[PDB]
Amino acid sequence: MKTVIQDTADVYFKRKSDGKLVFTAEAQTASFSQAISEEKLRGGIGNKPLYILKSEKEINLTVKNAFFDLEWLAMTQGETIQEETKVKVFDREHGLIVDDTNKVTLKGKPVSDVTFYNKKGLTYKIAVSTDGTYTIPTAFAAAKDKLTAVYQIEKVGRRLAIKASKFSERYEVEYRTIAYNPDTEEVYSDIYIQFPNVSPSGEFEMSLENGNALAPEIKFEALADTDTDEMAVVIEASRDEN
Amino acid sequence: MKTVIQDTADVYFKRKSDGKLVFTAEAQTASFSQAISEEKLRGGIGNKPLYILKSEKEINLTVKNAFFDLEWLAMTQGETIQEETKVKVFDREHGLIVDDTNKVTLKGKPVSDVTFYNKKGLTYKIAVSTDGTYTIPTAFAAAKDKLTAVYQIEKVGRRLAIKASKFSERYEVEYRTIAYNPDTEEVYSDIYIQFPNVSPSGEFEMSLENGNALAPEIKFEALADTDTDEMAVVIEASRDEN
Amino acid sequence: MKTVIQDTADVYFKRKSDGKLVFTAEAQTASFSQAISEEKLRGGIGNKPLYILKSEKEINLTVKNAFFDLEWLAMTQGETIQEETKVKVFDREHGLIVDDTNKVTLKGKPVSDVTFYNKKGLTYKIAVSTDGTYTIPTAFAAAKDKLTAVYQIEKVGRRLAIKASKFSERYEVEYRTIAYNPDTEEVYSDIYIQFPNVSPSGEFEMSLENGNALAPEIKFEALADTDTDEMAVVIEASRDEN
Amino acid sequence: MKTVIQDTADVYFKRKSDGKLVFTAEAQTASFSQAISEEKLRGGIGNKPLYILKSEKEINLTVKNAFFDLEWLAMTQGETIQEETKVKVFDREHGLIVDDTNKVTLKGKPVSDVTFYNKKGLTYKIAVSTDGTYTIPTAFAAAKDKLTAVYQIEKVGRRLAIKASKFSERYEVEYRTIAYNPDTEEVYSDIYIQFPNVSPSGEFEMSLENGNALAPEIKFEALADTDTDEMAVVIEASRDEN
Amino acid sequence: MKTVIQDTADVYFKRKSDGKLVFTAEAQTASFSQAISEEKLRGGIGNKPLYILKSEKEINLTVKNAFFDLEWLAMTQGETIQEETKVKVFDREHGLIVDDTNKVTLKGKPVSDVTFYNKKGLTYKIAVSTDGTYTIPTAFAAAKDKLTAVYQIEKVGRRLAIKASKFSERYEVEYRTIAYNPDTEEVYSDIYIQFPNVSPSGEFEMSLENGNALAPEIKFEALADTDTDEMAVVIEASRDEN
Amino acid sequence: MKTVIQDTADVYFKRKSDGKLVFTAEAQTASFSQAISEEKLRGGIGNKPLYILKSEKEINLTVKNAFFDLEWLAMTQGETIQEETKVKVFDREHGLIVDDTNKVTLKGKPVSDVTFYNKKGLTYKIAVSTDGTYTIPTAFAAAKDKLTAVYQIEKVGRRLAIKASKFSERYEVEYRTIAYNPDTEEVYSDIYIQFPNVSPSGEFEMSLENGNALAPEIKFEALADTDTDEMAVVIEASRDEN
Amino acid sequence: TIAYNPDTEEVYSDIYIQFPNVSPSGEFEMSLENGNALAPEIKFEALADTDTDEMAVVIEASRDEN
Amino acid sequence: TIAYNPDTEEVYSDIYIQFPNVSPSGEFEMSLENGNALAPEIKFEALADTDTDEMAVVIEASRDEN
Repeated sequence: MKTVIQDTADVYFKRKSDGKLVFTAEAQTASFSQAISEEKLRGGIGNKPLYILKSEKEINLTVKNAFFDLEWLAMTQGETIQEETKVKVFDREHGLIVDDTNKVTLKGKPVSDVTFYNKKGLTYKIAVSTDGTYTIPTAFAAAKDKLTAVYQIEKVGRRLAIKASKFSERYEVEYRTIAYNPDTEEVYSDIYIQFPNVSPSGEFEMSLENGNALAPEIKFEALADTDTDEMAVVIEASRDEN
Repeated sequence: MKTVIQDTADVYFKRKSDGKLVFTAEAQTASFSQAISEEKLRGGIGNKPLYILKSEKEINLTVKNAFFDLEWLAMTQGETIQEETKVKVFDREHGLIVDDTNKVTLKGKPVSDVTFYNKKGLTYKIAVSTDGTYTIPTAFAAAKDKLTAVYQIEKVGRRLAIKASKFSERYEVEYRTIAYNPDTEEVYSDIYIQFPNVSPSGEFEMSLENGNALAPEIKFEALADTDTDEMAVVIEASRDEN
Repeated sequence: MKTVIQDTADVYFKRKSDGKLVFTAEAQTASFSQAISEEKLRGGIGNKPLYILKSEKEINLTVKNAFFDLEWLAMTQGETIQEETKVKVFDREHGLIVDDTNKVTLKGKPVSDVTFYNKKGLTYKIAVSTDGTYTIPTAFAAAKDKLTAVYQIEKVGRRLAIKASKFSERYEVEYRTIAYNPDTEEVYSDIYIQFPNVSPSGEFEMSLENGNALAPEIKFEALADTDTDEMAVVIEASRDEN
Repeated sequence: MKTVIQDTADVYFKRKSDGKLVFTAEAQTASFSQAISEEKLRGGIGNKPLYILKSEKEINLTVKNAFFDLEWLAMTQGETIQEETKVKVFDREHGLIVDDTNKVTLKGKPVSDVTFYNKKGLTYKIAVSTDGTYTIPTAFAAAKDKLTAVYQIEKVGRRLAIKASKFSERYEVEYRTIAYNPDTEEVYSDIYIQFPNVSPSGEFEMSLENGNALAPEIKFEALADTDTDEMAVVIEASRDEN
Repeated sequence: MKTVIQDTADVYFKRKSDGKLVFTAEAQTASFSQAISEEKLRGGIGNKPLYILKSEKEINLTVKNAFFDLEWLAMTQGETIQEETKVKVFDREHGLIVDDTNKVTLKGKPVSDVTFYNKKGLTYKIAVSTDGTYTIPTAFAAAKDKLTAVYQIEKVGRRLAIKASKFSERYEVEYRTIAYNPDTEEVYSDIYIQFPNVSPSGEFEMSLENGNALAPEIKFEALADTDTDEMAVVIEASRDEN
Repeated sequence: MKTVIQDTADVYFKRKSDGKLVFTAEAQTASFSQAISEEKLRGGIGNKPLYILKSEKEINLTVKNAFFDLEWLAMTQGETIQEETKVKVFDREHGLIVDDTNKVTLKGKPVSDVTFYNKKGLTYKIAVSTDGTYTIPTAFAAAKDKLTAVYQIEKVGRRLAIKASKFSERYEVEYRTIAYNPDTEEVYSDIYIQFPNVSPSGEFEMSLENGNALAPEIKFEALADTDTDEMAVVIEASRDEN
Repeated sequence: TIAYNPDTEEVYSDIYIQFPNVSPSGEFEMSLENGNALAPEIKFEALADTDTDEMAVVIEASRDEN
Repeated sequence: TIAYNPDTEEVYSDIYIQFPNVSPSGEFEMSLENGNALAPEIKFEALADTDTDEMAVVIEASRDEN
């Protein structure tokens, strides 16, 4: 039946090896496209077409979300997220006042050499202090000087590694959307588009800009199923025949 | 007569071997274009053009609709829609509360393993249970813990399959529109454009965006009729001579 | 004299073989352009230009109209328009009610097997009956079910055929515009641009969009005259010298 | 001195063969540009540039006017305007009423066959009657039937012919513009950019569109002078020293 | 130190051969850019990047001013401005009334043939009259016929010549701008960017359009110093340490 | 966990050889991107995709700041800032009034020849006066007429040099951003994208335009780590598990 | 084949080239490549006719003389 | 021909190459094609001078020493 589609899709990804299931229900774009190669075989007196050679049917997918998820990076890289891993990150503490006896005391737990910045913009790299007390030179600051310290600390959290020779697995994807009724103006059916053998594409981009909410985007390439030789299945199951 | 056209076309497609007929009366664009290859033959002292070699008269068609219809994808793929087919789709259930004995009861009909999601985005893939009771570990959730279950269910509906080796048949297309009278401002005639041997083009794209009504689009390539060697026929039958 | 041009041109095409004359006076654009090939000879100590080789003067024309005219398509195709030809077109009938005895009666005169559409987009192809009464199965509709019928009818009108091996003949084009007098703001003269040997170009496009008035457009290529070796003649005739 | 230029240039062209002089003072754009070819000679260890090779100094000009002149087309084509020449142009008469005896009387002086157009856009090509009375068939029109006649007439005016193998000769061009004084806001000098030896360029385009005032444009290519080997002489002559 | 730059730069050019110094303090854009060529050397199993080859470090400069200087054109051409040179330019005067005895008296100092223009755009090229009285033919004008005369006069001014085989020598360039303080909102420092060996680029363009103030633009290519192998030097000098 | 990112990233760079640490906390853009090379291996009857070859995983970075830092230019060039260096720059003095005895006295400390500019843009280069008194010729200026002097002075400050055969060395970059909770609208975690082994790209551009604040931009290319073969490490440590 | 008329762009005549005694040449090649449409090719060697001693006859027959 | 100066970018010298006893070679070709400007070409064979036994002399004359 001729129906109206005015919404986006809810997307489900599944991994073929172990069945790891991811889903997104706050998408902003879900699209797929098909392209083939055509050529004309000609001859005779007139240069008139005699045959058409068609081959290389190819299908691509693109999904663009509204929130951020590390699992999307996982699918793109074909890696795994290690939970509760210890990591070493940078930290900044600014506003330390040099005392009368040119001693500065840190309020954090450094792991590497501390670097101090004076108001003019010069650097001084000292090693870690046991009591966290540093004898700053008089040529750097004298008294009532606000200085800044940049040191590495230790943190625990999730971790994902992007290796130089690790690629992606094969997945099974499905979009779901709804189709309305032009006459009655009420939901008529549910439309499911299923791809049974896809490969995540290795090209992605992440761009952080001030005042802009990040919308990550992922791409896939659809391949023919190993036995049924399908590439995609479109289903328009209705809401009264279930 | 010099007339004014200010509307789009109603489109009719007919399959050759079978005779299956599809019509669209809510179109948004119907266009056709012609291209031709030209070359000049030069010579003599002045190096002046002497002859023009012309060949390769090619015609293309494009139709863009306002509603969605699966038969358009059927024409593009050269396949058939199988009514009332059983299919496996995904479903989501929100708000399951883990009870005192750490047990969650499902109100659906899963077919595969049920995957559970806690509020911190962690997964637990339990196999299907008979009664529909699942013992969620204490390390996963506690009393009054909303969870999520993603399971596969069964539905029935129309199914269309896209394969890697099946292509399109040959069709017969016709546009119909109306032409007005500049002097009297009333409908003067009906204009019919008939293509008797076309081939659907395998290139298409379907993009679902939030808040945007989908307008599907299809393309064809026109070929010369095998008997009459016609590529298209334009008719401007009047509304007084019928 | 230095004059002002602020208008389009009335165009007068005319075939050479027979003298068939077509004229348009509601044009929207009339343009012509000239191109030429240049090259430089170099040599000596310094690599200085020593000669400019000029050749291949070419002229093209473009006309864009405000009304639709089948004779323009005839001119592009170099083909004639047959008058009062019998043609077989499509027609649609909506709202046929299935009676108590599942009989549907058509009000038209089908010339091929009718196709019926129910409210759920299902088709039923039945050969044309004598009285125009058809027995719709109860599995299709029972009673008070609006149905749609698509059948072919016969009409009388003009007909133009586009063939795969038919090309255009030669014409003689001429524009005409008026030039104003900057000092006195009155029509000073008439400007005629005459091309005596042109060839219509087969590239054309017809796009029908809802809410948009069609503006057809045609192109020509100008060639040198056989004897006088002219390509175009510009004439400015004053309105006092006649 | 540092001055402000905020105007266009009055342009003067002069033919070298005979001294024929054309000027335009209602110009709209006057520009000239210089291009040159450079390359680097490298070598040794490190692949560092050891030399720069420069050659091919070229200069181009462009002038765009506000009025229309046949003289500019004459410069581009290197032809001559043969004033007061007899020409054969088209004309059209609307409203000829066919009288009772089916006769139409023309009020013009045809030279070729008259073509009649009826209300439905059908043609009738009659030869030239002496008295100017034509017998229109009953199958074409009846009493009180406004018809239209298209015929060729004779006029006199200036004729410019564009040829397939005729090119342009050399010229001498000069711009003129004024410069202001940023301190006193008064004219300080006059800039006279002079090109001793240029060549008109064959590229040309005329486009007539409804409601648009035509602005013709011409392009030149500057060449080195025969003896002094100059290509342009920028002069800034003050108006308090002449 | 982290500062804010929100202005252009005063620009200074100095010639190497003789030390001629030019400066611009009303600039509108001063920019420089660096480009380099990079390649990857790969090999082994896995095709991994094993080395990076980088070379051809190149630097370019661009300056755009707000006033007009002939010295900029001299700099680009590598030539010299010759002060107080006699030149022959065009002049024109409107409204010469032809008297009763068809004599027109010029009020200028012609050097070449005087060309007369009537109100109908026709020319008459008369030689130079000793007294300055010209006998205009009665077939050209009559009593009270305002005419136009175009003739060449003599003036004195600065002359710059552009030749086909002369290029630019080497220069030394410097930009100067100021850098503010984010905290105190006061000027903090002066930024000097010095290029010690540049070559002016021969590409330039000068376009004069009505109502548009001309902004000339010049480009340079920076080259390594012959002994220090420096391409540019950036100096950030404070206003308290001088 | 599905989170919202709406901010930029604080960026930290560290030099590998000596540990010199730079940071920016007023950034405007921090992005990284991944690219990969894919190819399809086909064969057999049907020309079907039989294998996919993937290699050349490449990662790039781009940072765009809001303030100016000479250290960024040093990082791109792989050079060092030699603070407190003596430099020779240009200076300008306006309003020098020529006295009765055509003597002009400077108020600065010239190092090289002083160049004088009169009101008509004429130059006069004189050597350095011991006392600072110059005898301006009466042919240049007479009295109560203001002149301009351009001379070189000496200053002290930082100095970064750019050479033709010095490139950048390897660094270690890290971003930091915060993520929000869609339900509670509170900060949930911190994201630390870490690149262990990058290479600065020697392609920058500085453009100073009037009334436009400058935002410098730097680029990097990430390389695989020598032992772990990682290219980047996305970390999403939380703010309640820490 | 057909020959066109440069002045009027209409088929002027038909051109027939007849060889009355040829011998097929045994050299031939058949190459099957994926994605490539095969175009077979054959060669002949022309010999003089036994009696008339002709080797080939070129005929141009106009479309108005039949 | 002329020879430049890598340092000063100005013309430095004139290079003269002198052959005192040559024989023009009889091989030549002249081809006229539409749209192609003809560039004729000639060849010689250099022979030893009858008394000095020189086949060629290369002279590099400066523009300041003449």
